[PDB]
Amino acid sequence: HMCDAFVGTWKLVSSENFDDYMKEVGVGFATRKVAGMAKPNMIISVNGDVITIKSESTFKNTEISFILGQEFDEVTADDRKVKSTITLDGGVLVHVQKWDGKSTTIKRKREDDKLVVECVMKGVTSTRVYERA
Ligand SMILES: Cc1ccc(O[C@@H](CCCCOc2ccc(Cl)cc2)C(=O)O)cc1
Repeated sequence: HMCDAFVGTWKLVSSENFDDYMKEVGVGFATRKVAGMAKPNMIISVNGDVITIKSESTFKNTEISFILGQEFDEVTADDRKVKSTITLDGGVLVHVQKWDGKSTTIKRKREDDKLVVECVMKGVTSTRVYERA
């Protein structure tokens, strides 16, 4: 029942500062423009210990499955090859991606009827808000 309140189908309804986050990450111009336009559907499900998070959009359909605390290899939507570890900290899913001596952290939290996604790369934060689909 560890992630019950995350499970479901969610749709992006707002984004703030995502271009700057993507610049900080190293995303190039064309990908920033097209990916920044995307309005993804996030689908979260749990089966036993395995959590699956799908992101479906006009830009790319991606999917990760993982066990909390157990590192995995992830190809991101911008084609970074990263090592990822996702944990639960105080009811917040904390997703750290490592690559090329760099790190970014993505936090996902339930707040009221929303799922809030906070993306941090050094001093830059982007906040993306999802609501139930
Ligand atoms: C097509 C797409 C565009 C933006 C996305 O935002 C991520 C927020 C979490 C960031 C994950 O890693 C990145 C970093 C940069 C880009 Cl351009 C896409 C994903 C989200 O909303 O789940 C997802 C998908």
